[PDB]
Amino acid sequence: FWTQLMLLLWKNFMYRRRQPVQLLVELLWPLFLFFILVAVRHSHPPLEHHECHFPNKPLPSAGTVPWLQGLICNVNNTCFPQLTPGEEPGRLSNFNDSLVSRLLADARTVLGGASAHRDLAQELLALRSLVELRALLQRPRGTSGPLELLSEALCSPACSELIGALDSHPLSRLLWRRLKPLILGKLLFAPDTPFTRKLMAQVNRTFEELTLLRDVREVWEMLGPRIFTFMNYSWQDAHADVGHLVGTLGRVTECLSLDKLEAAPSEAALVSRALQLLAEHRFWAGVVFLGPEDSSDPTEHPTPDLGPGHVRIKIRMDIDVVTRTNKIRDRFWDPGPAADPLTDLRYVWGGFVYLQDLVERAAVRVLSGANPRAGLYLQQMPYPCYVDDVFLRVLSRSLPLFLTLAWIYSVTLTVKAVVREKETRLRDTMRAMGLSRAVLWLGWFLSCLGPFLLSAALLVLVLKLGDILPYSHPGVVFLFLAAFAVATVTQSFLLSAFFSRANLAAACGGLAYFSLYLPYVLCVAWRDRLPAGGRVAASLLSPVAFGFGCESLALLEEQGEGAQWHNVGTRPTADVFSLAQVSGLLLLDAALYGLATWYLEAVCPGQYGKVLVEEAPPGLSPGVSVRSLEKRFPGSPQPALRGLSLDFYQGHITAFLGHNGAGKTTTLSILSGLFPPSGGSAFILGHDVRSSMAAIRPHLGVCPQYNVLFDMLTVDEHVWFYGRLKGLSAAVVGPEQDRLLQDVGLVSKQSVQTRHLSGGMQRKLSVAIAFVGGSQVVILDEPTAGVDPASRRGIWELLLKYREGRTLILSTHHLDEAELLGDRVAVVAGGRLCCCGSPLFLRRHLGSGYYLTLVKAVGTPQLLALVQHWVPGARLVEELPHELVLVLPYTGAHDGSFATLFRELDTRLAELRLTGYGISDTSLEEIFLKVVEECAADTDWALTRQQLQALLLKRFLLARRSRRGLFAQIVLPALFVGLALVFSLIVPPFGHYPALRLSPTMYGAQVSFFSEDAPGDPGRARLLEALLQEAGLEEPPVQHSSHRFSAPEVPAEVAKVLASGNWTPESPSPACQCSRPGARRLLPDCPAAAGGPPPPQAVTGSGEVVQNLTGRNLSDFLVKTYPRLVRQGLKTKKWVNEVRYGGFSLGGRDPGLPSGQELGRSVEELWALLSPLPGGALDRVLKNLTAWAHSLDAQDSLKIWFNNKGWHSMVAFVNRASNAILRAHLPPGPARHAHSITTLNHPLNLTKEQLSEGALMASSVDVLVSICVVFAMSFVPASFTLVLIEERVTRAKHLQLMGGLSPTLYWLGNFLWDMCNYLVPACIVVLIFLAFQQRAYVAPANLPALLLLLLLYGWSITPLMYPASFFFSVPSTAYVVLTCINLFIGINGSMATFVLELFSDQKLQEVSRILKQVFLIFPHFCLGRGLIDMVRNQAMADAFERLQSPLRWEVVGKNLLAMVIQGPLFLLFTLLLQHRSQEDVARERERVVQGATQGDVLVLRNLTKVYRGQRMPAVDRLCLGIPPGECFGLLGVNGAGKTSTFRMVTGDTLASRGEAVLAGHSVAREPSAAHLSMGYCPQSDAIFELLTGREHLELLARLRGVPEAQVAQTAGSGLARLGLSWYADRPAGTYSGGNKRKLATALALVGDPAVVFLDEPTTGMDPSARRFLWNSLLAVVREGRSVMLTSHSMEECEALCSRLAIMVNGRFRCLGSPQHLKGRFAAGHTLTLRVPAARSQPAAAFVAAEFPGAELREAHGGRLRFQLPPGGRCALARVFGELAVHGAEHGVEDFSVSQTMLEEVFLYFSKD
Ligand SMILES: *[C@@H]1O[C@H](CO)[C@@H](O[C@@H]2O[C@H](CO)[C@@H](O[C@@H]3O[C@H](CO)[C@@H](O)[C@H](O[C@@H]4O[C@H](CO)[C@@H](O)[C@H](O)[C@@H]4O)[C@@H]3O)[C@H](O)[C@H]2NC(C)=O)[C@H](O)[C@H]1NC(C)=O
Ligand SMILES: *[C@@H]1O[C@H](CO)[C@@H](O[C@@H]2O[C@H](CO)[C@@H](O[C@@H]3O[C@H](CO)[C@@H](O)[C@H](O)[C@@H]3O)[C@H](O)[C@H]2NC(C)=O)[C@H](O)[C@H]1NC(C)=O
Ligand SMILES: *[C@@H]1O[C@H](CO)[C@@H](O[C@@H]2O[C@H](CO)[C@@H](O[C@@H]3O[C@H](CO)[C@@H](O)[C@H](O)[C@@H]3O)[C@H](O)[C@H]2NC(C)=O)[C@H](O)[C@H]1NC(C)=O
Ligand SMILES: Nc1ncnc2c1ncn2[C@@H]1O[C@H](COP(=O)(O)OP(=O)(O)OP(O)(O)=S)[C@@H](O)[C@H]1O
Ligand SMILES: Nc1ncnc2c1ncn2[C@@H]1O[C@H](COP(=O)(O)OP(=O)(O)OP(O)(O)=S)[C@@H](O)[C@H]1O
Ligand SMILES: *[C@@H]1O[C@H](CO)[C@@H](O)[C@H](O)[C@H]1NC(C)=O
Ligand SMILES: *[C@@H]1O[C@H](CO)[C@@H](O)[C@H](O)[C@H]1NC(C)=O
Ligand SMILES: *[C@@H]1O[C@H](CO)[C@@H](O)[C@H](O)[C@H]1NC(C)=O
Repeated sequence: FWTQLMLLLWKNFMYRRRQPVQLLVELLWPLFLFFILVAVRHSHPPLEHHECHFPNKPLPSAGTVPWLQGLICNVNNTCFPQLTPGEEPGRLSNFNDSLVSRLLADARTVLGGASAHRDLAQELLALRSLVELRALLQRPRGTSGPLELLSEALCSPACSELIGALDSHPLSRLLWRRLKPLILGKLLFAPDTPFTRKLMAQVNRTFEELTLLRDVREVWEMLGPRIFTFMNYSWQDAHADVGHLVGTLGRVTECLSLDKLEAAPSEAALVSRALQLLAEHRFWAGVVFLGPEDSSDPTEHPTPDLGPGHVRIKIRMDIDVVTRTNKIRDRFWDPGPAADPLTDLRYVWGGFVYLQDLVERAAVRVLSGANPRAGLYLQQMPYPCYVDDVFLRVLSRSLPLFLTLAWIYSVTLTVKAVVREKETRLRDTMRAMGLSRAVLWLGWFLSCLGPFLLSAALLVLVLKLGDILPYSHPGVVFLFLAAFAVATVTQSFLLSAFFSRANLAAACGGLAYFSLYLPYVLCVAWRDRLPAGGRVAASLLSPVAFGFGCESLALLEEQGEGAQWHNVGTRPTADVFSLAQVSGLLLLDAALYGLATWYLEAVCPGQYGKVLVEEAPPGLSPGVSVRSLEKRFPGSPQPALRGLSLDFYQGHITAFLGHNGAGKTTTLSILSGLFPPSGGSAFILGHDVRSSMAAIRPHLGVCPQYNVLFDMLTVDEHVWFYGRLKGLSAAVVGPEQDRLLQDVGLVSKQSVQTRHLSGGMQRKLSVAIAFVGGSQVVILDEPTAGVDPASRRGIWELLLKYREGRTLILSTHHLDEAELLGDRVAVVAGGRLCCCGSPLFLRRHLGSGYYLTLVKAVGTPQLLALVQHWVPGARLVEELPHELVLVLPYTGAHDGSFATLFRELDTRLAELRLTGYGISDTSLEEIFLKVVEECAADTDWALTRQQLQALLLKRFLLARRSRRGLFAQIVLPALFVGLALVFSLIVPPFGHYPALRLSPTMYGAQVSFFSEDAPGDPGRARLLEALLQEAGLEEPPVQHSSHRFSAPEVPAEVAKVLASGNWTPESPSPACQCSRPGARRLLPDCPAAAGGPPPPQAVTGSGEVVQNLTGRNLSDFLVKTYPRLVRQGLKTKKWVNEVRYGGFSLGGRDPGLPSGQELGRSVEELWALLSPLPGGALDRVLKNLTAWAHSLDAQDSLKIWFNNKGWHSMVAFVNRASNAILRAHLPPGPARHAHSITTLNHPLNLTKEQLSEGALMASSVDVLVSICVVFAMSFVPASFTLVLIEERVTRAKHLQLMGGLSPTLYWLGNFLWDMCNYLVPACIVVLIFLAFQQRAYVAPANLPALLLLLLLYGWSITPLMYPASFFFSVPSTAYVVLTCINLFIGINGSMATFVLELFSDQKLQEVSRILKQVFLIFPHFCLGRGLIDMVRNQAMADAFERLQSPLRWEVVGKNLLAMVIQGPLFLLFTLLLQHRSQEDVARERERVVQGATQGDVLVLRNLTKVYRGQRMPAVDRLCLGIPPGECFGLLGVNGAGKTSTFRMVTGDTLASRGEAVLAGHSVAREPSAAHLSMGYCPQSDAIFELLTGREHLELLARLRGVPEAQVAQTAGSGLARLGLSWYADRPAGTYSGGNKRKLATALALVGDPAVVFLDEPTTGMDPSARRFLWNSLLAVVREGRSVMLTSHSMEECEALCSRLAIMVNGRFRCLGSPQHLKGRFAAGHTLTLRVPAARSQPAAAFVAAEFPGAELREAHGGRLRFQLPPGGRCALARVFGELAVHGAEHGVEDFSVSQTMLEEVFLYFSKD
């Protein structure tokens, strides 16, 4: 058991040792992909980012100075790792050290002190703020722009000049980019009803209040000169500085739109005016005050409540500035704060929130009827520290793909090797020698699995070294890769168990290896949709399981601890498989694959997809015995093998004799261990083979018919393997090897150590191998099945050298080989034992005896009396004239009695007029036919015009016969797209911008804040209560108090930690969380169970959670608690639903001075004094100053926290806050439900310049239809090339070439035909498009472009694939391959270009236009993308002007021109490819050389052919002279060179040396003239299957030139000459064997060629048809036309052909007429002697002495034949008595004489 496994492993390794290239490829190819992956990883390393806090952004409702401070200071949005002052619950303003704030505070306290007084100089002098202001005023420029000075202070042609000055600094250029649209904008409102007029007046009041500096200016200019004239460092500097500041402020006010507010009557006019302003770049925003009572709201409810009181608003702006409003959350989650002002924070610089706040404030002021106050601020939540790395998701989604791409190659090699050893049956013989399937399959396991576990280790090493998977231990990953390798090996064997062909299985198994990877890709995208349980079901496929384990590997890799011994059995997340449980599924799937193979091998088993007896030897010992053995196949009800009672004896070479199909191979195989005997017994050597099992194998050796040799194994290795397996010991295998080696004499050939280098001789080695075990019994099967006659001598000699002591049973089909070797013969026919006996005993048991024929140049009774005188018995069977056959009596035949007859005949020969007597022995050929037949009975330009017409006719008749094939290949693709048009009538979603109802409820269930700070005010209570009302909570405020505690319990384990620390809520309460430790990386931050430890009170309303976080550290709480909400949804990482989005905090501390009443009192006192103006401008200014002083208090404020990862979070909560304020200021009752505000978002239409880019988004569904059109139209040309491939595979194409047809005209006819075929689908497609009214297609300008595209695409694509006919030798496979190639090129190119154009965010990828201009050199890409450009061009024109043409040569014109250029060159290429190629014997040999005979039709002259690599000519130095009026004959054994001679003479194959002339026409000089008068009929039956034979005949006649009227009669005569009457109307495909041959012969005969060539005309043909062939050829030769014919039927040549030539090794031997040959050498008699002594000297000595001629013919130990001088003058009677005496003189049992037999001519054939 172990030795068999060792031998199998040694063989499997010996295969691989020989090839040093496939091993290198399989070792290096998998590593290249991972080196590429290592390079990619080295390209993009991860980046680490720390914590950062964001500053505060104030809204205009809070104020104007802080709002400007936020506009300029907070542009950069720089992170601050430390806490910012704005986040503290008390502080609401960040800038405390700002110069402006210091100036304001100092001024307020100075006026307060002055009002208290009425010392002032002392208070004012000690002020740093005044000194700083003076220094800032005294600045000699030094700044790029005034914005720099403004920043330093805080933290019209003149206007254009100021902008140009600002252009100097790019950083300030961004500031002006943010400022210019709002400064110079044109606000608009489509409704102009008086209510909207009131609203816009309220809004305009803000800008009117902003326009109050000019009044202070003019009071300055009218009070300046008064003081200047009154009084005339302090004075001179002060006056100049005040004047300069006033002038600068006035210059700033010069660039003011002032009345930016404008109105429009309608929405359409609104859009038009906005577009015009955008063209002028003067547009900022547009507003629409749509009324709910109008109810004209697209895709939204008309109104929530009936009647007025509800305000619905739409703010439309430029698309480039407002965020796209199609989707809510990003499609790929990112590990970042999502806070970059340029890319994601668009509303801050866009201005949407500013205008929303202004409009909401105006609306609440109008509706409520009161004056609310609420300073709104915007604050960004802080974010933990993280690491940005895109590479880990790349591994999560891409690692399985690279592994499968690396391991496809080994699966291909394994499947090809298994199917190779399966197809050639080299494995099937190993079962007979004893080896069982288990050993072979275990050898396959342990041998194929080798390279997999040598590549897995290298991959693991590369993974660890290349930093792709660091911080992990290689053992755990190896224990997974090895499981995958086992699973894929079993899968490869399962695939190998499907097919029975080598190349097909090798190419197809690699397809099913990849096709099972698709479900993983299809299910990873639908991660949430699939249930948990179905994942295990989908994990049955091995790559799916590998991917599902690889996601867990990557997920554990993120957390800093890769696959390691600590966490092998731990699930990283609730619904991801642990790395351990994946291996179990992989091994279970491998076992399932093994069981599937085990079952599948059982579906088709077994199939390799008269009582006259003599039993009496001198020693009776039945070493082998078969008794009543019978076997029945289920397919045939009659048994395959019937009763076989034949016995065997040791030492006798018993031979089976029977025709093919008699059950000989089955009977031989039953005795061996390959099939079960159905019944009876098969006792061998005394113990049955089934029972004896391996005990009988060492004494039995079997060699079957098919050759059993392993190609790569050397000469000696075969004997080594085949001796070791039988159980032979190690020391003597050397000797048995040497014995068989010299017995065949291959010692020197053992040095080269090759097995596939030597050919033909291998059968000798295969026969010898059967004797390696010294077996007592040997069962050979056809030892001479397919070897040449030159080598059968060695097989005969060895099989007779091993004849003594070893029973040998062989099976031969030839009748000759049943007498030379067989000691007994058993006749089998139809699976039954017809006859048995011995060769000598069989011959004697006939009714007739010994034949003596008497020819005539007197009277039978005189001869009868003379014969009766010498021998009494005389049977007279034949008495016809000219021959007198006498039957000598075998019963009582005597050597002397027959002798005396010839003695008297010679003396009386003259007067008897016999002139020769013929003695004939009873031949064994006819008795075999006699008994079997008896046994069977017992059981029972003018030429061109006719030339083009025929080619079209042949193709036309092809379509008529096959209409189902034409319909599917042509009509079905056209109807494929047609049904799609109706099914694709759904609305196309492409990216259009709908209107989104911006509200907080759209996001969904969430957690919200209602923290309160400084609640000591009755007014704040109303707002706090109102905030809860909108959230859906219980209306009464005391409900929370009624609920009392509404919080979860504190965890017990955290209580000890809290007690350990101080846990003051304000100061840092909890402990720090985990972070990046330097050597490790973490994506999130993992805290303890104590982050803001006590669960804050939570109340649930209507799908919402509200949390009371008052007096608690908010920043630390948010930072600590953030990752816990996210980690629930990090499993899929596609659409992450955060839980907290936004929250409110009611600030109560005011930044400015709380007491502004004293400032107002001081202002009023100043107004009363100082002579107030009667006009009242100064009084107006001071009244507004007092109003500002009252507004300085800012009694209540509010702050809003928002999460930036939610795009529309800001606006929704601003809307919620404004609605809450409106509810709060409205008194309680039903009025609260009546009043509400709704806000929306809808971007404007695309501008023309923006249309030029957005048209790309407009393509939409067009891509889907274009792909279907390309797919449908990519079918037909493969069907076009199908028929051409079929014609080229058969020789019928060469028949057409040999005819009058020229290949170029044939190609042209094919081109016209298949264009005529292709034209119909184009029209069908056009009418289908026109029927359903596609706007892009039905346009009068577009239609000609589409028609030209379709017609030209058909016209040029066809010549691409005609050259592919030569490459592919099979029709069906080429069809699929070329269709897939067309689909590949077209779809891939079109999709790649279309995607590249869409996503041209970076202009570097836009340069692909030159790549497309390269792609115009390819013809199939032109059709695909060309249709895409057609639809868009009309789409733009439908909106560019209504709200140029495809015929012009830029959209599809380039494609058309280039592809028409491509058209003819491929036809030229294939046409060039078609023409790419550029003593009797001695007397006749000299005659041709000396002179040429004009009568000779065919004259060969020194013809020679040399195949490459053979080094010996197939035909060498061949020359012949053939007279015209006779019929020739050529003879030779298979392999002599007949077919090569016919091909060079005919012209199919090039001639290496020499030329032939036909009818005075040289082949090289003018082949076409020679082609006219020749008719060729090879062995191959070159006909068109689909057409009927008659159509073939009319077609060839039309090529021949028969007049059209007589064509039918010519066809009738041509068919009637060779039957075919019943098969005339039947297609050539459905013909029997002989019918095709006779049809081909008739086709060669039709047209009456001058010379007709026939290669093997008769091969298994009925005698009647061959007789018709005789008659036809006799008539032809009567007419005077030469017929060259070659066949192996020797009786045919003698009867008809005038001359016969026999050829060996390409050289003639006789070259004479049959009658000359029959007399020159084939005359005389040959004595046949049987000698058991095996001594040549005793037999040769007496024959040579008695007869002068001592030539030896057919010398063998079994039987010896002799040659003696022919035509002996002495009587033949001399030998008979001489034989009688010399049988005693020298050892000879019996003899026979061969004198002028019918077989004498046959014996002549064999020897020469
Ligand atoms: C609400 O919770 C907040 C959580 O951040 C907390 O913020 C802390 O604010 C204080 C300053 O008021 C800072 O405390 C730091 O504590 C660490 C302890 O590890 C000290 O090392 C650190 O000293 C410096 O820290 C720098 C950056 O960490 C470092 O580069 C220097 O070399 C030096 O070591 C500070 O003293 C810190 O900003 C915040 N961290 C904490 C948790 O202390 C708030 O105090 C809390 N609410 C309030 C307003 O009290
Ligand atoms: C949100 O949480 C705050 C936590 O301060 C709640 O305010 C507190 O509510 C309780 C009644 O449930 C009151 O406590 C009172 O404290 C004073 C001493 O300051 C004591 O003399 C009283 O007998 C009473 O215990 C008070 O309203 C307030 N306590 C404070 C200032 O801490 C608030 O009620 C929660 N939200 C809602 C709407 O329930
Ligand atoms: C800006 O783009 C909008 C996109 O909706 C254009 O509105 C659409 O314009 C078409 C005319 O081109 C109109 O279609 C009408 O639709 C109603 C049903 O809503 C139908 O009953 C009418 O018979 C007509 O087909 C309509 O104004 C509107 N169509 C819609 C809402 O689907 C708008 O014209 C563009 N404006 C400019 C000047 O760019
Ligand atoms: N695969 C098969 N193997 C053996 N016998 C078969 C097979 N298929 C059919 N038969 C039966 O075998 C009989 C026909 O003769 P076979 O036994 O096939 O001849 P054979 O032994 O192949 O002939 P030769 O001349 O020895 S190669 C009929 O009973 C068939 O139904
Ligand atoms: N596949 C092959 N086709 C043609 N010739 C071959 C082939 N293989 C070897 N030969 C050479 O051709 C000669 C043997 O075949 P030929 O005698 O030319 O033809 P043939 O065997 O009589 O042809 P048939 O009757 O069609 S099998 C020797 O020179 C061979 O070496
Ligand atoms: C500075 O201190 C606190 C910080 O918020 C602030 O309330 C106060 O008004 C500031 N002082 C001034 C007026 O600059
Ligand atoms: C809006 O304000 C401007 C001043 O900026 C004023 O000229 C104009 O008349 C106002 N329009 C309305 C509708 O009040
Ligand atoms: C502010 O000025 C406006 C004029 O623009 C005046 O109508 C209004 O009464 C003033 N408001 C107060 C209260 O100062």
